[PDB]
Amino acid sequence: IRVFAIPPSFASIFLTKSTKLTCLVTDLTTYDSVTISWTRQNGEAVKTHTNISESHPNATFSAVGEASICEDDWNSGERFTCTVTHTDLPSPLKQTISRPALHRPDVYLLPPAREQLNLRESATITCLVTGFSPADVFVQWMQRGQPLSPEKYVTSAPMPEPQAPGRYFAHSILTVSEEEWNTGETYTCVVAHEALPNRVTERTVDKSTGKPTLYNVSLVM
Amino acid sequence: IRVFAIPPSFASIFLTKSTKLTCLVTDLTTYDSVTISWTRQNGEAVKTHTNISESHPNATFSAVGEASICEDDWNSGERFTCTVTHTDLPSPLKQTISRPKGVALHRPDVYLLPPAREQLNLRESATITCLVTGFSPADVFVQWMQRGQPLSPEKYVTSAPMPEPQAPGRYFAHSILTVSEEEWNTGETYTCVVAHEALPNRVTERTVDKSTGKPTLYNVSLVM
Amino acid sequence: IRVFAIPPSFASIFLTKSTKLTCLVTDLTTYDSVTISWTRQNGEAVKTHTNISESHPNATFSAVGEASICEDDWNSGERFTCTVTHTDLPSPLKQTISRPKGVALHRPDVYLLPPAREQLNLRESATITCLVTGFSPADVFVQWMQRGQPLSPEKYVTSAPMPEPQAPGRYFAHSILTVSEEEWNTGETYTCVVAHEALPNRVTERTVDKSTGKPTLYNVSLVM
Ligand SMILES: *[C@@H]1O[C@H](CO)[C@@H](O)[C@H](O)[C@H]1NC(C)=O
Ligand SMILES: *[C@@H]1O[C@H](CO)[C@@H](O)[C@H](O)[C@H]1NC(C)=O
Ligand SMILES: *[C@@H]1O[C@H](CO)[C@@H](O)[C@H](O)[C@H]1NC(C)=O
Ligand SMILES: *[C@@H]1O[C@H](CO)[C@@H](O)[C@H](O)[C@H]1NC(C)=O
Repeated sequence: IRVFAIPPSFASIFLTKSTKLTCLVTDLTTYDSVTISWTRQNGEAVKTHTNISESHPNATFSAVGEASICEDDWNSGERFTCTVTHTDLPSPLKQTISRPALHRPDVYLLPPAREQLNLRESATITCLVTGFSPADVFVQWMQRGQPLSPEKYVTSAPMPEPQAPGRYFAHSILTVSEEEWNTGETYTCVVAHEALPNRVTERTVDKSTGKPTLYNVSLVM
Repeated sequence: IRVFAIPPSFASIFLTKSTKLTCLVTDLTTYDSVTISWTRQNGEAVKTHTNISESHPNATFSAVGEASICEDDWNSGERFTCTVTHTDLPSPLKQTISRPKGVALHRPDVYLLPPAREQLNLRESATITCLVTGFSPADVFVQWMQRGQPLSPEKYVTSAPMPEPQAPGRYFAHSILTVSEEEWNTGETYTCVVAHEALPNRVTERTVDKSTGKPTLYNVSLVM
Repeated sequence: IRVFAIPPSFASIFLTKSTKLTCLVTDLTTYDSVTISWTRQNGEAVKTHTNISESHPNATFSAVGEASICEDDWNSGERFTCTVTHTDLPSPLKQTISRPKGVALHRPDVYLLPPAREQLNLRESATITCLVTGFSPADVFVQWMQRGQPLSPEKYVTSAPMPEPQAPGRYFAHSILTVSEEEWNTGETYTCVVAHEALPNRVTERTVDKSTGKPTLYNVSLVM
């Protein structure tokens, strides 16, 4: 009879610019005619839930409920609760959810290794973000102000640092070719975190990053 | 009554050079006299186990059976299954664990990325990551050794292996190492070793230094 | 009657990833239908001993045999005996051979030695020597690789370990690499590896290129 809900993380809010609600009910016998209605703490109705789900094949029933609530009370601490009406229990079970240090992340960009440029077949550029709380952040890539497709980069799950008790680190690699890296392709990444007052921190790099921008010495035969 | 299965990963059989297969059982009554016996495909004698775990505060009992086999036994293809016979199980549960064959092997690509100059400006911390990519299958072991002698295991965290966006059968891993700013431009090797079951020697190592990025041909200095 | 045995050397265990000991019996005559097999301390059965060798034409008898022995079992200290049952000697001859424990080990130190300038001017052949010293015991496996690919066994030969006169309990071994000078101008990997028991990962990769021991030359000291 355990009911688990997935609160909308900051990564899913900044991406589509439209936060929603969704609660799931498991460990229940499969049945029919189950209505899921969301109820706020005050006691007013919400948007009409549509797009019902089905039952899991493993002799279990799953129910879903959608809503459309703007950012007016989520940041304050409003307790969202969905109501599930099942025939097995006489009294519907209600489960409430809420919003659980704010360290500013520091984005560091690392140039590709010299051993990889000799292959002249691929290039890896990372977007390192360390010291951020909480986890589940969103980092994307933009090229000359135009974001790239999500299929070209994968964001790893944040993990706690070994020495830092309350700071997390994230990684975001980008698989590109070596030929393009020599003709620009800055590949500026932006991290979306709620701890930053501006919530945006982006840095740009190019081929001439290690140069102190004072001298340019090469070798000519 | 549930029973789990944790096959011996490649990273767990390298730091100790001794394989150990254990099966986990959960949702059991808090009672003593627990007998967990292992067997082979045909049925042979195994080694006894001890150090029985305690019970959970929510009235849940758990146990683990320790076993020991050879190194080539796991790669031979022989399946193993632990037998748990308690005093309240109508039917003894069983789960088969083996090594799933039929996976392509690729040599991992190790590139020890040096820390950026912007991080060193603060002069308060330094992060050294070791990029590991192009390895298959998963469960790769990454270790840090400072001048031969290794460091504490609680000084580096290895990210979970995930498939590459552009490669359907390749994985990438990360492992950062936080050090002091004054400990970067000193030396101490700082070699990243990666253990994977794809190389002929199964062990590779890549090391850099403060002069790795320099062309080591000319020393141009600016004096104000 | 003299019965010999070849213990599995460390250079062969790491190469084939399988310990295969061979029992050789000499000082005999020409017969047929021999019966020789190995046994453990407990007295169990072993693998087959097929693939016999032909008798030498000099009226000398020779016998070979392979067996599958786990690496952990050999390192534990189990003694193996080669049972010899022949018509010439009806008495069962016992030949116990194992690994003598109780010897201190030292971490080998690899020092790459680039070729001298007296050879590059000839433009005939390039020789790369990988001197390894400070290791014990003997039977160390040293090979060469070319970007994750081992070279041919007929190209590089590892010299037999010899005792160091200054070191009371250490040994040194050499491994030359005779290659063409045309392919040595650029250099791809030119890495040297050593397989020793005292090493943590048992493999130490040391690479060398054209510009390895050459320091900076154009030390510019401009000031404005
Ligand atoms: C130095 O200048 C040349 C031509 O002015 C240019 O091609 C080269 O890229 C410069 N060096 C660097 C490191 O950008
Ligand atoms: C010197 O300047 C010329 C043109 O201004 C440029 O092509 C050349 O690369 C420069 N020298 C170096 C070492 O970059
Ligand atoms: C290179 O130049 C820097 C300039 O300060 C100096 O400190 C360093 O010792 C020089 N290195 C060599 C090998 O000459
Ligand atoms: C290289 O030049 C720098 C410039 O100050 C000097 O300090 C250093 O001693 C020089 N090194 C050598 C080996 O000449």
